[PDB]
Amino acid sequence: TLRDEINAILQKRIMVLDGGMGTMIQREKLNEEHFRGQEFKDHARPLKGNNDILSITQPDVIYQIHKEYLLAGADIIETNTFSSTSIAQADYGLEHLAYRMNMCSAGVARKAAEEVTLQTGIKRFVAGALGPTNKTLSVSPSVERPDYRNITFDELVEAYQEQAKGLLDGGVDILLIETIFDTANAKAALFALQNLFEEKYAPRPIFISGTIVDKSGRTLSGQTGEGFVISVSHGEPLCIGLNCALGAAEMRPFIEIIGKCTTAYVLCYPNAGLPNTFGDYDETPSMMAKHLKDFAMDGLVNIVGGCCGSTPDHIREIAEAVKNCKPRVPPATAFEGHMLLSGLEPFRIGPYTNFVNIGERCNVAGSRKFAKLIMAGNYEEALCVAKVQVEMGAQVLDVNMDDGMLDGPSAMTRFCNLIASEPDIAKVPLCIDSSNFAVIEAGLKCCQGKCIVNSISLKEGEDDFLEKARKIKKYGAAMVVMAFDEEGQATETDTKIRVCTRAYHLLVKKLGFNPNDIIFDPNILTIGTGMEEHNLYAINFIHATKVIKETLPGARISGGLSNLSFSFRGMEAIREAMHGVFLYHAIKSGMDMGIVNAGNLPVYDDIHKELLQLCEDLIWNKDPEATEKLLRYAQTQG
Ligand SMILES: CN1c2c(O)nc(N)nc2NC[C@@H]1CNc1ccc(C(=O)N[C@@H](CCC(=O)O)C(=O)O)cc1
Repeated sequence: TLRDEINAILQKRIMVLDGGMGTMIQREKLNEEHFRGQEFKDHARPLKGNNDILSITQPDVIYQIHKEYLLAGADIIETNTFSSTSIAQADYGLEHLAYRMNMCSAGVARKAAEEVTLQTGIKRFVAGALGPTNKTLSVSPSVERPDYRNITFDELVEAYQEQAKGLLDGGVDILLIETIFDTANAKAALFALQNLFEEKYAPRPIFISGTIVDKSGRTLSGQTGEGFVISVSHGEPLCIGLNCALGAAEMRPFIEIIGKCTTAYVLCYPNAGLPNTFGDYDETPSMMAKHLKDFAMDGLVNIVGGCCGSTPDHIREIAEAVKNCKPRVPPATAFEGHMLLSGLEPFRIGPYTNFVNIGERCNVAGSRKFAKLIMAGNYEEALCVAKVQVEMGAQVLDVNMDDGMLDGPSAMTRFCNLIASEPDIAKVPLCIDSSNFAVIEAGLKCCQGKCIVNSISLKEGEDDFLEKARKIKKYGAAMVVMAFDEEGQATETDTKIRVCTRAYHLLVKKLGFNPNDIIFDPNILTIGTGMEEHNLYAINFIHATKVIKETLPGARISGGLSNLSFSFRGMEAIREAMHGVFLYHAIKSGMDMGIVNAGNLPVYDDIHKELLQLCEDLIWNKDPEATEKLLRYAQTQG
């Protein structure tokens, strides 16, 4: 296929990509009549500056620019479709034509590519460019309305799907999500591409390239390079990298950092230096070629090119410079065994990582303060609960909005949108927890990074679980699988192990799920309720954690720690004591993380020795009278 053909070329030599199409169009200096052409002569809105309309109004100019770039030495030419969505064309009144413009841009690029391929013998490729659009999902249009968004995930999915329909019907060889200002927009474009590839169309290679705005190393939406790579690698792009907004000397460290984090190829086409006082990126082609050759000799990049300021002279110099350079070899074992989560910053859970705290207090059903703030509509002050959780040591935040008084999806969308507006909250990943899958989808469609979906299970059959898991994989997030099946909630050790194994072998063998993205919850259940059947639950969880960790490769283990101490509510210190003891024994068992009260977990050594012994007796059922003894000990604290 096309992906194999491109991958074969990328292994032997470095590939050169198009260049500054807008810069070439600027030297043409077309006027309003030239932009309109004959067909749009009486169009009610101005079309000057709309470079995408030239594909139907001035095909000759676009074709000549493509031929110039290809004869310069470029191997891949982007289509003139940077603003060819219905949303981007809404400024020009050309919403209905987004399919037509994409089709004609693909055709006019393909004719030039075929002509140059015939004339030179070197096969050329056409990359369908999908622009970032002026609308942002992860950033509010106004400072005073942080939770407000003027565009939704579904609208952008529809627009990008129409654009990609136009591009694929025109016959592009590569799809290129470029100049990503918002990682959520890139995820929406990937979602649309997955819809198209799973409905009718054979897959095409996908090139993803972000944009580091400043020397701070973060995109426009605030995500770092590693976080961006983690977020957008669920679609498995053939190439990843950066473009524009920076010169090579300013882009080199970020390119190295990205190259060391992904097993995909690295594409880098930066601006031709900094703009001068006149506004022209004046870095000469020779200096650009030398900078890209320094990039290539170090093994930093695999695809080179130029963003704004790159004329075909720059492309000729770059192509002749990188002609003899040896390509980058991707690291095949990039963070093997780790679980790769992300918010604004990467969060990797490896085999030698400590216990990961997940903040339980952002739960409507299980936090009195959070529920009190949410039902009043005061999400602004309910964000302070997550702030305190992160300040207190929570590495992941668990979000739950399940209540009959609340509209689930709307509340979860608003809370995720408000979370994204706060930097220190947004750097840690989120845990999407809800019994309704609509709320889970609403949470996944508002997240910038890679989150965890909580509470998926075999409760409603194999087919429903499989469909939900397929949707989660398409969204590309991590997911927790409960030990819950058609017979009910798992309580015995053997039943927990059987349910977890059955869930695991479905996901990996049939759905092809990533084993490092699966988290198993053997259902920590309350003990010491006064009922003798409930006294073995902690032991069952610990043994199930043992067997699951030593029999299911790559699968993590988590659970709700506070569930174990429901019988002793109001007696907080004893609850923290059992939490410490159970955490000690479960981490010795293999519990990788858990939804826990982040700052209220004492270490096993500073627990009071008498209370330590009482909690050990209760949890391990060493004494049939343990629960009443612990209650009496609590009563002695009067
Ligand atoms: C049900 N349990 C759970 C689970 O067992 N397994 C998974 N995967 N996910 C989850 N998510 C929800 C839940 C864990 N979260 C919890 C569990 C318990 C509490 C809790 O004890 N809250 C206190 C009040 C909290 C307060 O106001 O301070 C209470 O009185 O009940 C608070 C949060």
